Amino acid sequence: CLATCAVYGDGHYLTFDGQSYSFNGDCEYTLVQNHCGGKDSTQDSFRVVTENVPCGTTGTTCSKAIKIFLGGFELKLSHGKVEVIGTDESQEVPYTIQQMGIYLVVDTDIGLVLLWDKKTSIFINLSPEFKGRVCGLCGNFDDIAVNDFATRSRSVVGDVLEFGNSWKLSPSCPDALAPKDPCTANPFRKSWAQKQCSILHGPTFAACHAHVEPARYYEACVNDACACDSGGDCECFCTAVAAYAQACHEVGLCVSWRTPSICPLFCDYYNPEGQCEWHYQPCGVPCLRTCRNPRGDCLRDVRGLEGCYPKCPPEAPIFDEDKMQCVATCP
Amino acid sequence: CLATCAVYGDGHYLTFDGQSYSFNGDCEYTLVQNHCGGKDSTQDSFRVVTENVPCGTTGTTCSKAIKIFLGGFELKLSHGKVEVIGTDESQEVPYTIQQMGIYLVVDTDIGLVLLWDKKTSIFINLSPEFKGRVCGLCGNFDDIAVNDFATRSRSVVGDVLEFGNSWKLSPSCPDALAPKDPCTANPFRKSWAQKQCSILHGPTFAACHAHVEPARYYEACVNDACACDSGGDCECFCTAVAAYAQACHEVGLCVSWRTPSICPLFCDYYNPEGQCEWHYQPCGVPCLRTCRNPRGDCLRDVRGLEGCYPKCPPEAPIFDEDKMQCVATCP
Ligand SMILES: [Ca+2]
Ligand SMILES: [Ca+2]
Repeated sequence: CLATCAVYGDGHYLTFDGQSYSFNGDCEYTLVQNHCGGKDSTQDSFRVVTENVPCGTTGTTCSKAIKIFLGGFELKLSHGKVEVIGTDESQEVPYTIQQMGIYLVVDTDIGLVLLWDKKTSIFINLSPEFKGRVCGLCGNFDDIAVNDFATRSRSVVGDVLEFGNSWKLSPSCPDALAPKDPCTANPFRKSWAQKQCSILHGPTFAACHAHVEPARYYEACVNDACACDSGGDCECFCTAVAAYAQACHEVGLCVSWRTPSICPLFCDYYNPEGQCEWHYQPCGVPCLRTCRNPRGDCLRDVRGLEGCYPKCPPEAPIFDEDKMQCVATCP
Repeated sequence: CLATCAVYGDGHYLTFDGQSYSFNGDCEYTLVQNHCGGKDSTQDSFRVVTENVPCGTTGTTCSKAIKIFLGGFELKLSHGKVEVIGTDESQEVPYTIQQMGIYLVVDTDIGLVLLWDKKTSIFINLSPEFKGRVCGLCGNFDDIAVNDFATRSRSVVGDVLEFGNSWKLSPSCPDALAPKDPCTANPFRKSWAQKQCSILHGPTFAACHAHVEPARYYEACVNDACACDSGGDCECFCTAVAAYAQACHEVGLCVSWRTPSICPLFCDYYNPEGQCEWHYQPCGVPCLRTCRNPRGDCLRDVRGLEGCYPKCPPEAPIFDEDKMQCVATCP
């Protein structure tokens, strides 16, 4: 299969091999890099970087915008939209923008796909052909967890703070420091945080409990809820729960955890007047007939997307994907 | 028409005549009382009381449960459910429980109807025949705003704190004090609070701006968002916005303010598998054919309810109102 590097919440990271760590810093860092040391192995260089800003009062940092550089093309992901800056007249545009469920998906011919929740999280999937050829925060794709702490010089350092700060992009940006305990800083929020995050240990995720241990995700939920004290704590809780749900869906199990009282969705909003063709799919539709993807072609490469999806009627089965309405014929 | 006494948020009150004031207290208080001084004017006594608990750290108090006493019948409204305690074998049950939209509606033959949002708010509508015969926090229904501060002894006192504390139900409960400024107490939340509550001054409520001045509601939204720092600030903001929306709907204007990113609803959750018969009605359906209310009878006495409503198909047009599904025939 394809390994996944996941970044979400307040500095929560998961390497391709499987190593997990927490690191926060008000700077710009590189997640995945190509051709480390300038070794152009007959492949175009691709680089993914992230920008972190201090959110909250404890000192935690959360991702704000993501910049993608590949083949001379620069893309900006901020405020829930895509902005193109670096344009190359020659060659051909290698990225395709597609909105599926609640995630923004970008596909590249080189084999790199990214999933964006448009608020804080980001998921990276890499083709197996790039094994042992990438460097960055996600670590080398050598399937070895212990040696994922290379500090930009092919040297493993046990200090997670030093490893994280070695990949900073701005030389003038300040060095990171050891974070404090958000729950200790804000004791009065601990009860509400525990009550909200107890759903992870509830019967809803009983099936996924055996496959994936939720202790780390539960701790992340508690810490984020404790720290998300600057407004919109519901967003922090929903992002943590959605990250755990996506992790569960990656294995293959499907869980329908969303309720009208817990992180609700408004699929009916997109429904046109007098018609109802939108529903919430927890597993997600495998393949949908669109103008860009006809009925014959499905392209079910990525699985694990959730959100509102249009259920076109037997008449006009193909979805426009541009006007947000079922169309009889795609031009 | 019928005057409305509205209680919502952190001690926000609106008298029947129109007087507005703010008062918070960790005690039990009587909203509307009947037969003041024991004057049984050939009418059964009805009494509505509320219980307030300290929510947050600033010191603000919000309603938790509501108890209704009338004709020897006692009802409890807590945890989003109705519990019956006082049961009278003789006579007949005078209250009917009906769930419409997002509000819980109780109807009485005497002419008293209450709307409950199940979280913090409560709306009281009184028949004009009870003019000048009721006492309590809502004040006498004499259509005079200046003399609404009777301190349980037919004496008007300019001290709002004294007027509020004169109606306490527990003699041993402590006296209330002057509240502080939540935004001053929590300065870092002011920017987010203002950004969220700025929707009131936006173009969405332009039509209602002329009829109703939103300055008081804007201040209430800002104060509640500043004080709602113990978790679930989104609930506080949504309750304030919904209170303003109900106030707008009382005049007659209809506003569709809910968006998937601002206080969303999950009407699709109640939809059975393979069927879609639920939609969000901002104005609210005037009358719906139910088992208790057939097609011939509409009973459009109360207007201004919003939430998810079932749109039954031409087949099985009457709604069950008990099994949450359209039924062909009501037994
Ligand atoms: Ca490694
Ligand atoms: Ca009066």
